[PDB]
Amino acid sequence: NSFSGYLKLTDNVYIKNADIVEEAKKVKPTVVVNAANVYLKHGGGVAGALNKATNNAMQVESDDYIATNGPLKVGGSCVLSGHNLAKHCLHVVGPNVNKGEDIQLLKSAYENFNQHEVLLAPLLSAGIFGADPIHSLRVCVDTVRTNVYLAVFDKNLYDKLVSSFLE
Ligand SMILES: CNC(=O)c1cc2c(N[C@H](c3ccc4c(c3)S(=O)(=O)CCC4)C(C)C)ncnc2[nH]1
Repeated sequence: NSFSGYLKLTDNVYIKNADIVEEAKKVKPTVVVNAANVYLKHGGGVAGALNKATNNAMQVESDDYIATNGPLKVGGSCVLSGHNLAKHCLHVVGPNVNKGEDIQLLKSAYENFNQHEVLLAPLLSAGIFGADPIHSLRVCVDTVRTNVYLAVFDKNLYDKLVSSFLE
């Protein structure tokens, strides 16, 4: 968990302008969070990038999990192997507001992080999931009580988030 170059926002929330895939390779954290969907189909975005970095081993493991346990619920999670990226991957489903899912489930989604002492994570429900990224950061700060290192792969969004938080 040798995270470097993060800006500490609160006692337990740190943030960096970085690609989560590159952070996972450098740090090899105990837990990396995936921004998953309920069927664990890692077809693009953050989930697609993490799967590609495991040379599709994450997708094969995920399909086997789904066959045995069924889909996740929005706001839920499951712990699977981290493969070459981390000891474990915590697949968390945040709401996709562009598909009509309830923004209130973003609190339930971040609550899953509290079962792990230290995590490397993306900003849940941001990008094409349609949530307001400044609201996502506020929910993270208000809900996560363990140590979370957020990697946001966009300098423009990183600067807006830091400015909004320090207001
Ligand atoms: C090669 N790496 C990547 O493509 C990559 C993208 C990437 C990344 N993207 C951010 C992001 C955060 C949350 C979600 C999305 C996107 S999504 O559009 O995939 C839908 C799921 C939720 C945006 C906002 C900057 N944050 C952190 N490391 C990264 N790595």
